[PDB]
Amino acid sequence: MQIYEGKLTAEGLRFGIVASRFNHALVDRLVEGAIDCIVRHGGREEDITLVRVPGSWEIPVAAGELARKEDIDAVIAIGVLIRGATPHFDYIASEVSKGLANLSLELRKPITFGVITADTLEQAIERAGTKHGNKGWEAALSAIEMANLFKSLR
Amino acid sequence: MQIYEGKLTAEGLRFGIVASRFNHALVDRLVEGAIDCIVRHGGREEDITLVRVPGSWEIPVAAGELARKEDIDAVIAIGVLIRGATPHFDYIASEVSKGLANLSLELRKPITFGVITADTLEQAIERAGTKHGNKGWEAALSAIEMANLFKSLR
Amino acid sequence: MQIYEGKLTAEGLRFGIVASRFNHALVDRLVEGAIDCIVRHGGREEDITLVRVPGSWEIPVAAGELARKEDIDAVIAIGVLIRGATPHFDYIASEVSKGLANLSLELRKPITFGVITADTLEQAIERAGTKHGNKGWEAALSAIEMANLFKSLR
Amino acid sequence: MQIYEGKLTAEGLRFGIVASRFNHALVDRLVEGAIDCIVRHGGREEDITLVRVPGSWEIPVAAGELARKEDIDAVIAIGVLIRGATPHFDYIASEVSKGLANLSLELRKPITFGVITADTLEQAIERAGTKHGNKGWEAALSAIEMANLFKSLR
Amino acid sequence: MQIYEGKLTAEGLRFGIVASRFNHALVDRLVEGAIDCIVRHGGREEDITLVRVPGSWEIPVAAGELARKEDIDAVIAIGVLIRGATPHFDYIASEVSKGLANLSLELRKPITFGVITADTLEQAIERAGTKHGNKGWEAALSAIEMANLFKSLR
Amino acid sequence: MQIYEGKLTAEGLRFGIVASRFNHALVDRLVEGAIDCIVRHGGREEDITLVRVPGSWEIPVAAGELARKEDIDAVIAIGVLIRGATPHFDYIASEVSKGLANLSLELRKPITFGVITADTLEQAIERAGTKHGNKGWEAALSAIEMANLFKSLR
Amino acid sequence: MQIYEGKLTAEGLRFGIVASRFNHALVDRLVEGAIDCIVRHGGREEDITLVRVPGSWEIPVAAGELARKEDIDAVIAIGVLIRGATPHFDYIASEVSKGLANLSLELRKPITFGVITADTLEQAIERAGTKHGNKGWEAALSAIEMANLFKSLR
Ligand SMILES: O=Nc1c(NC[C@H](O)[C@H](O)[C@H](O)CO)[nH]c(=O)[nH]c1=O
Ligand SMILES: O=Nc1c(NC[C@H](O)[C@H](O)[C@H](O)CO)[nH]c(=O)[nH]c1=O
Ligand SMILES: O=Nc1c(NC[C@H](O)[C@H](O)[C@H](O)CO)[nH]c(=O)[nH]c1=O
Ligand SMILES: O=Nc1c(NC[C@H](O)[C@H](O)[C@H](O)CO)[nH]c(=O)[nH]c1=O
Ligand SMILES: O=Nc1c(NC[C@H](O)[C@H](O)[C@H](O)CO)[nH]c(=O)[nH]c1=O
Ligand SMILES: O=Nc1c(NC[C@H](O)[C@H](O)[C@H](O)CO)[nH]c(=O)[nH]c1=O
Ligand SMILES: O=Nc1c(NC[C@H](O)[C@H](O)[C@H](O)CO)[nH]c(=O)[nH]c1=O
Repeated sequence: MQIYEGKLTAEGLRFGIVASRFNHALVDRLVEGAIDCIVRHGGREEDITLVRVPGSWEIPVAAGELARKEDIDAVIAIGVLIRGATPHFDYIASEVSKGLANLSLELRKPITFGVITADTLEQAIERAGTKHGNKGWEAALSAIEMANLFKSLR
Repeated sequence: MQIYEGKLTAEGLRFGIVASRFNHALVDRLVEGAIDCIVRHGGREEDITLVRVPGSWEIPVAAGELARKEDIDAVIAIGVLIRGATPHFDYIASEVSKGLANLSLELRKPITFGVITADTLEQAIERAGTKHGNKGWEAALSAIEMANLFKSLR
Repeated sequence: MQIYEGKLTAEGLRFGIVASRFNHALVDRLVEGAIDCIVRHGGREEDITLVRVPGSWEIPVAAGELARKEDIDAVIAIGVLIRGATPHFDYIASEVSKGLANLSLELRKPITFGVITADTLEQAIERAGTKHGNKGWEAALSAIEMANLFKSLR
Repeated sequence: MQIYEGKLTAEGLRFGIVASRFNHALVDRLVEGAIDCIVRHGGREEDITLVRVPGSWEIPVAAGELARKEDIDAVIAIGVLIRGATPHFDYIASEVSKGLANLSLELRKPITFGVITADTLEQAIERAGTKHGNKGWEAALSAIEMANLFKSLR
Repeated sequence: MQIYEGKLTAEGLRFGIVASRFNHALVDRLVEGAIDCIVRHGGREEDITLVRVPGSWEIPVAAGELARKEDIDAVIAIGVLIRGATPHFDYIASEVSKGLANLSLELRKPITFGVITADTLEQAIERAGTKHGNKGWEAALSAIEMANLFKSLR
Repeated sequence: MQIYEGKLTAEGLRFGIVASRFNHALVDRLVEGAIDCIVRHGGREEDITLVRVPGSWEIPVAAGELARKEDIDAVIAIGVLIRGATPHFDYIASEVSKGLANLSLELRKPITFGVITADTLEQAIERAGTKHGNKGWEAALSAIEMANLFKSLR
Repeated sequence: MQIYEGKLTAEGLRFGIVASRFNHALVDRLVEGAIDCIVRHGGREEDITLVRVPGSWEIPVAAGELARKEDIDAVIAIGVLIRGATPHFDYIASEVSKGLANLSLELRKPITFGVITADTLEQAIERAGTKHGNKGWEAALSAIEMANLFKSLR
């Protein structure tokens, strides 16, 4: 059987992170986790490109520009959506996730999903560096693995 | 009437399996089922290519690379999604299923769906080699049928 | 370790199917599934012998005649029992299952069990080609596996 | 595909009927139905052998003697069990059905089941020539079919 | 039509009775009824062989020895089972009835069933010489009929 | 007093294991336990013969072939039955246990019972390597003891 | 990978058992199990040293003396604590378990835990040779494994 997989050492890997500013008190924890994951897995901080955008709605268009760079191996999408009173949350969550997934396939490059889509503020806190981990750290780890995988797969 | 169908003998067929690591204790049973189905239907294990990715989110982009290979007749997607407290599950389940379906049409190649999308852990267990079967085995059997069908249809 | 197993290709295998007429609108779907399973697994339809009997009660005695044939590799028992108002169902279900199992051991030949024993009509429909599969297809697949296994085991 | 089945014309067929006397007011209707079914399907009444026994318990041992006769093509078992206050009914119903089924397999000869096993008197009446038919007639029709089937199968 | 039946005169008939000692205050009434039935139907008491055993569990093995005697025309099994707190009753009732039925078929000799299987003590009393008759008397009458029947049938 | 018993050291003992594939995610743990029990009790893995069958229904006929081998000292039956919506479970559980027990007596060779018969999935998990142990390990230990016992007893 | 494990044959192994007298009617069953486990796994009974003490409280200080013996390979602690009306149970259960564990580490020698700590008498009975096994047998089996493991590990 042929088996392809990615290791978790990030030596030489270059990452794009797109992080939204809405709910920054939480997003900022996700960005810390992502960078920490990259660096302590051996990636250089100098090899990270961070792009900030207003909200989750704007993440895809910026990710699309990063993912098109030949010297970016994977993109990590980071944001925090918390449900308000209207279905505003639903349309933005739907389109951010669809855009990111579509770009990854179109550009044949890993784009990982560190966007929280929480019904409540408490759930968002849980996932931004507390009891349910740090989704930035998780999405970065996935990007490490995928970039390594893609060295042989792509 | 012209009738086209695929038999279930897998002699000479070559398969790509993309399997996620999230919920591996269940995904690993799905992979065992898929391989077993292929091998005991006459497919050679050497003609199987297994690609591992972090989570169901990452299955599509890897499947896209496999399905593009001229020496892969069909791709089998294997993963396990279990609903958490937030709609995180919904956005990932939606995008994994849409990506896989879109890729299949774009590449004109069968990509089968052995991704469990369960509301509960119990339901996932049921479908990963217990009372409700093994979705890996099922998706592999579908891929056998489709690859054979495609020998005359494509 | 010595390991014996049966593959699922049916080339050269010869099957007996005994199917009851009671509840034929469901039994007939089970017979379709059994024949389809055999044929698309590489067995020839000519190599199938189908014996029809009135009810599940009469399946064992017919199966006994088929299983004694040297050119029958396995027998597939197909019928549909649905509970009525009295324990009639219990005595027939008990005896059909015991007879088939006893014959298999006495004749040292696989006899598989595609007899539905349902409490309700809905449950029978579920198992005769709808949401819970086709018990004829399942019993045929088992018979394929057992006949192959028996080529080395018997 | 080889197909074996029994037609429903009874010309030249010879039947054994074993009928118990317990609950005779209902068993007697079952015997009328069985004979009528045979005769109007073309069987001669002279070719019917009727054996009377006390209760359903005694049906098997008498059926064993009839089924051993070379000039009997099939045996029809007729009796009526209605649940009393104790499990007496369960042990008799279990043993009558098991004995009959066992004899059929041991002697390789059809023995059909026109024994009512009712929880209530009403249910027994329903099945002895009223709204739910006549189980004697039914069991006779099955024996006609099986004897014909056995002309080629046995 | 050929018709076989047994009359109820017991002249010249020889019977075996196997009676258990558990619940003897009731079993003893069953033995009185059995002997009375035989004698007043014309059988000689000298032609009766009574075998006593500890409990219903031991009835079959003793009945097996009696029924094998060429000078015994039928065996009458007599015992009293009353449900206790555990399923002990179920396993013994099941096996006594199965053994007796099996022996009758194996030895091609009538063995009648005068074993009470009662849920309550009251039910046992009812059936041991009170309002619901005497099961010993009943089983003896059946044995008379069967022995006579067997003079022509066996 | 003469006392016969089996020790638990398995040096030189040869075992047959028959394992069903239905509910393999659990059966596979039972097989691990059985093999582990044999090997760490001093049995050689080379002296184990493993036979795979589709379902619990098919275990008896395969076990019958293994148990007939003069170089097999005991057979371990391993399977997992979990109750569905219908009495299907009952008829299979009944016949698997009956067949195995009957074969053991007919062949005068130990056949041990490592078949789980659970009302719920949770109960099956409990007994397949979690809180209520591993029934494969247990049945193997029993087979070790019985094979040793049989060295003097048989 | 280097892998260390203990087999379950006890040839040549020498055990210390410390058993308390409080609740002896249960403890005595635990001691029976422990000795039986050892002996039937190949250990000699002569190689067992049994030390009796008044209550679970006193088990540690005795185990400390046994575990210091160079010719003792492992110590098995056996006792039965059942909750009374006061927290007396808690303080003794806490100190017995702590002492044993501490001794094991200090002396670098396996000391296994066959002390029942039951809320009820029923629970104690269950674990002292009835439905939930025999904790003496379990703790002995552990000690056999650990002593063997320690032959390479220590
Ligand atoms: O509204 N709540 C959220 C949000 N709204 C802003 C939106 O993404 C966009 O910036 C504006 O619609 C303008 O285009 N953006 C988030 O990241 N999280 C939220 O929870
Ligand atoms: O969250 N639950 C699940 C999960 N999340 C991980 C996700 O697929 C992706 O790896 C990350 O978002 C990073 O891109 N992936 C699954 O396969 N199943 C789940 O049940
Ligand atoms: O009654 N219901 C059922 C039925 N009774 C007919 C029976 O098997 C037999 O043919 C007669 O007793 C005559 O011997 N047979 C079935 O297969 N399914 C049923 O649900
Ligand atoms: O009891 N109820 C029934 C009955 N008991 C008699 C029994 O079959 C046997 O004749 C005696 O036990 C003596 O051997 N026999 C029936 O056919 N139907 C019944 O409903
Ligand atoms: O237990 N209750 C009953 C009983 N138990 C004894 C049993 O038959 C046997 O003798 C012993 O198990 C020893 O083999 N025997 C009966 O006839 N009736 C009962 O109601
Ligand atoms: O249905 N549930 C179960 C199952 N049915 C399959 C059956 O044993 C047999 O393979 C078929 O009837 C074909 O003969 N087999 C099991 O081992 N466990 C189950 O829980
Ligand atoms: O009290 N109940 C228990 C008990 N008390 C005695 C105690 O261990 C000690 O011997 C005295 O305190 C004197 O030192 N010892 C037990 O083993 N089990 C009990 O359930």
